[PDB]
Amino acid sequence: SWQTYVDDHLMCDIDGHRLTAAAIIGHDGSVWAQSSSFPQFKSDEVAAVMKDFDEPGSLAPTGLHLGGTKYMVIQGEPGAVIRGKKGSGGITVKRTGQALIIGIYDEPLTPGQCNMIVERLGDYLLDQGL
Ligand code: NA
Repeated sequence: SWQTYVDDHLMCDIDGHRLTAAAIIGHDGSVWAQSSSFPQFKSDEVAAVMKDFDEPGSLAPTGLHLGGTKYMVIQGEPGAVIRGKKGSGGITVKRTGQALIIGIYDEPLTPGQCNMIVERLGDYLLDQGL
């Protein structure tokens, strides 16, 4: 299930190019499911994420390092979304009521495109019980 909710949604052929590494995680790090090529985040990298969600910004200063790489926060619904970017590619963290969707991308996949996707599911699960 999670591995379809990810490999059939979180990693589709928009326009003509898949994403890079999707992953759905709990508000605690518990890795519900994730792409084969998703990066070993860190229970903390995650805790920070949660930190900013309650109080926007706080992450942004130091940036978001996770899956190893650091990202430059950008713009997102304070308490609901968070976007990060590193050159061509970047990341997005859709926060559900119990989980957090996540997408990683690199050229030629526009940040826009990523959004569309991570944010897509997020809507769903939210209004479905999570
Ligand atoms: Na949407």
